Amino acid sequence: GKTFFGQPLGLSTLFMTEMWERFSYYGMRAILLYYMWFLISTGDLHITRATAASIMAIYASMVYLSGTIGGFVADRIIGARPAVFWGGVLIMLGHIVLALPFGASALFGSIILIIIGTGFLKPNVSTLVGTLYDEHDRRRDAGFSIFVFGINLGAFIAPLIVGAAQEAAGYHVAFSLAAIGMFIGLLVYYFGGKKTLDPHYLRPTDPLAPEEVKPLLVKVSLAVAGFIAIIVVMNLVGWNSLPAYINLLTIVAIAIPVFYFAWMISTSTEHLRVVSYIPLFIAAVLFWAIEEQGSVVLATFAAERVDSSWFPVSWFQSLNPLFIMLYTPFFAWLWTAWKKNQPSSPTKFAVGLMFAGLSFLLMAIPGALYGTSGKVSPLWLVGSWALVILGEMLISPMMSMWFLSSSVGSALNAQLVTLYNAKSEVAYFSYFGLGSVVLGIVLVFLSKRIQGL
Ligand SMILES: CCCCCCC/C=C/CCCCCC(=O)OC[C@@H](O)CO
Ligand SMILES: CCCCCCC/C=C\CCCCCC(=O)OC[C@@H](O)CO
Ligand SMILES: CCCCCCC/C=C\CCCCCC(=O)OC[C@@H](O)CO
Ligand SMILES: CCCCCCC/C=C\CCCCCC(=O)OC[C@@H](O)CO
Ligand SMILES: CCCCCCC/C=C\CCCCCC(=O)OC[C@@H](O)CO
Ligand SMILES: CCCCCCC/C=C\CCCCCC(=O)OC[C@@H](O)CO
Ligand SMILES: CCCCCCC/C=C\CCCCCC(=O)OC[C@@H](O)CO
Ligand SMILES: CCCCCCC/C=C\CCCCCC(=O)OC[C@@H](O)CO
Ligand SMILES: CCCCCCC/C=C\CCCCCC(=O)OC[C@@H](O)CO
Ligand SMILES: CCCCCCC/C=C\CCCCCC(=O)OC[C@@H](O)CO
Ligand SMILES: CCCCCCC/C=C\CCCCCC(=O)OC[C@@H](O)CO
Ligand SMILES: CCCCCCC/C=C\CCCCCC(=O)OC[C@@H](O)CO
Ligand SMILES: CCCCCCC/C=C\CCCCCC(=O)OC[C@@H](O)CO
Ligand SMILES: CCCCCCC/C=C\CCCCCC(=O)OC[C@@H](O)CO
Ligand SMILES: CCCCCCC/C=C\CCCCCC(=O)OC[C@@H](O)CO
Ligand SMILES: CCCCCCC/C=C\CCCCCC(=O)OC[C@@H](O)CO
Ligand SMILES: CCCCCCC/C=C\CCCCCC(=O)OC[C@@H](O)CO
Ligand SMILES: CCCCCCC/C=C\CCCCCC(=O)OC[C@@H](O)CO
Ligand SMILES: CCCCCCC/C=C\CCCCCC(=O)OC[C@@H](O)CO
Repeated sequence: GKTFFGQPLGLSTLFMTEMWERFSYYGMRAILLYYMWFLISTGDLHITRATAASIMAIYASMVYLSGTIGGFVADRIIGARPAVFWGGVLIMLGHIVLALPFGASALFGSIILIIIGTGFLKPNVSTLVGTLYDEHDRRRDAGFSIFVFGINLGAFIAPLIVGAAQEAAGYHVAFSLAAIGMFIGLLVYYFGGKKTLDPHYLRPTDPLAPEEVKPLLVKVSLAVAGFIAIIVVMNLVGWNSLPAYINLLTIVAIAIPVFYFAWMISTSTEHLRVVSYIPLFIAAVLFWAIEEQGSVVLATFAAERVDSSWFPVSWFQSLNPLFIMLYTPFFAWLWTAWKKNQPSSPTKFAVGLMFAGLSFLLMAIPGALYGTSGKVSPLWLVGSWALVILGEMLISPMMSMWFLSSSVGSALNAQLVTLYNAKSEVAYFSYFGLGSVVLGIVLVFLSKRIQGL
């Protein structure tokens, strides 16, 4: 019967809903760093380029950290379907803010809107995907992979369309197209959802019991009061610069897993098996750090060290989702072909880290051989994104912990990307790439012990 690639027809609605949100997100991130460079060059934004690179990282870290709670707010308060809609509305307004004839004053407002909007929409669209499949249904893994292709499809075409629009009609026009991209998703999601989506998800599936509202309000109130108390203390002692606030969000993002892990210990049944997660989680952190630097460090390398005089330099951001779109058909073949091998999930996380380390190690070669004073070939970045996406495919298959590793890895980037420049290029690439490889080699021994557990 009628399907969307063998799947329920509701997938096409959610497939396009997320493609257009990812089009709006990754089209914005493809030019946002260059937009901050431009505001710096005109004197409107009084920060260094190292700070702007750190802003891009802590931006992504907060976006994925905000996704760790959107599932809770939907499942318990507002509902999954209203969360996606109003989440996209906030995402749309965030891109409209950057389209207004403002400058650096509109950066923080746009960032807050997209952080909150993505937190509402991003996890709940995937939740609504699994609601098309009953728990017995076996097309789940096939349906989510189709869903991933739509994530990367919009992520691939966004820098091409938005980047070219920036170099032709300017930034404000380019950011408006990102808002239009989200608006297109809202139209298809609203009217398309009303036809094929279960109305049971217009409301929370686990609404708060009467006795649960007060302790939750206390819990939220104490967290906001403490976070505000820290900001007050910082301004009293003089720690009030923008890098100081970035350091605060970095500590907060990293303190969440280490506190959620330190007291997860207290039952020897899985007391050691809880520990087995740690090497897999920390490996996921360092990989997402390497992977998310493509929009920061590799975006900086493309703009300064590559002869890209015949196309917009923001198009290099399409290499990350392009290789995924190419690897997916091969990788679908691979996992069902080598059924007898069955690579253990721990072992995969090193190969993903080794590949990520290889991608940076490769990028240390052009500067060591030709120097950093000139321009190199664009195929260095093509070969670099070819290796890191290779590792992403291996690590590709609660999502909040998944959101958390990306947030911690991106929070780690908020500190490291400030070390990158033309004079530190070779050492930065070589040492962070070498250290990531040797930390993939230590996994072999640690995987064996996790295999035993
Ligand atoms: C999506 C971005 C990927 C771009 C990959 C480009 C692969 C290019 C390979 C050849 C090296 C650059 C050649 C420069 C070039 O031919 O310029 C033409 C001439 O006008 C001199 O600038
Ligand atoms: C005006 C600025 C507001 C910006 C809002 C950004 C809020 C981002 C994150 C808040 C939620 C942090 C709590 C995350 C958490 O503990 O969940 C992790 C847990 O689910 C692991 O599975
Ligand atoms: C209008 C205010 C901004 C939009 C409201 C949503 C702000 C995000 C979070 C508010 C706190 C909700 C509680 C989150 C929470 O308890 O997460 C628990 C965690 O275990 C999730 O699994
Ligand atoms: C700047 C935009 C302001 C908001 C304009 C749109 C508000 C107009 C009507 C409210 C529609 C709320 C729909 C919420 C919802 O859950 O939609 C889910 C979708 O699947 C349709 O059921
Ligand atoms: C419980 C709260 C968890 C912490 C979440 C707070 C995250 C809020 C905002 C993060 C925005 C990152 C910094 C944005 C920024 O620096 O841009 C403004 C700057 O351009 C103005 O000069
Ligand atoms: C459909 C509702 C949400 C979609 C966004 C709607 C608004 C999008 C575009 C309207 C025009 C954008 C403004 C373009 C602009 O002002 O920049 C050009 C000019 O300022 C620089 O020379
Ligand atoms: C300055 C540019 C305009 C700024 C405001 C743009 C807001 C325009 C339209 C609101 C979009 C609402 C979401 C789109 C949608 O599908 O809504 C359908 C629903 O509201 C119909 O009941
Ligand atoms: C940072 C500002 C956040 C503003 C919104 C955060 C709200 C967080 C916790 C309070 C949630 C109370 C919702 C009560 C509710 O809707 O359920 C009531 C009913 O189901 C109980 O019988
Ligand atoms: C629940 C216990 C609360 C005790 C305080 C918790 C937070 C402790 C320190 C937060 C420091 C914020 C980031 C450090 C900082 O501001 O560095 C400033 C430096 O970069 C120059 O301004
Ligand atoms: C008893 C709890 C376990 C033991 C405490 C573990 C430490 C807990 C939180 C610290 C978070 C890591 C520090 C954040 C970080 O590495 O960046 C520091 C930097 O941003 C300051 O400028
Ligand atoms: C198969 C893809 C992986 C290829 C990467 C393997 C190459 C490993 C390391 C190459 C970087 C060497 C760094 C050379 C170096 O730093 O020398 C110092 C001086 O020459 C440059 O400042
Ligand atoms: C899983 C498959 C991985 C296969 C990767 C094989 C790549 C082997 C070597 C690549 C090292 C980088 C190439 C260095 C190089 O050719 O520099 C010279 C270049 O300028 C030629 O003009
Ligand atoms: C199988 C992968 C191909 C081989 C990868 C190993 C490449 C190792 C180093 C990168 C090329 C070395 C660049 C020359 C160099 O670093 O020395 C320069 C320095 O001596 C000048 O003072
Ligand atoms: C699985 C893929 C592994 C990637 C293998 C590593 C290859 C990476 C870069 C090769 C650099 C070749 C650059 C030489 C070239 O063709 O362009 C010449 C240059 O002078 C034009 O600008
Ligand atoms: C069947 C899949 C095998 C893929 C693994 C091989 C990786 C793909 C390309 C590696 C290219 C090696 C670098 C080529 C090179 O050294 O530059 C050649 C250049 O000097 C010719 O002008
Ligand atoms: C199990 C949780 C995993 C935690 C992974 C994060 C590792 C903990 C702390 C990393 C701190 C990185 C500090 C970077 C640094 O100090 O150098 C950069 C600095 O100069 C920026 O101004
Ligand atoms: C020699 C250390 C054990 C080798 C383990 C295998 C690691 C994978 C590839 C070798 C990477 C060599 C990196 C060379 C390097 O880091 O040079 C640093 C350079 O800045 C100082 O000249
Ligand atoms: C075990 C968890 C590891 C997670 C954190 C790994 C990195 C931690 C700290 C790195 C900051 C120290 C910077 C060392 C350094 O000199 O690198 C900069 C150099 O490459 C350019 O000058
Ligand atoms: C400068 C030398 C560069 C090349 C060295 C890289 C390869 C050398 C050693 C890698 C494997 C070390 C032994 C790992 C091992 O088999 O331990 C047992 C482990 O498999 C148990 O799970």
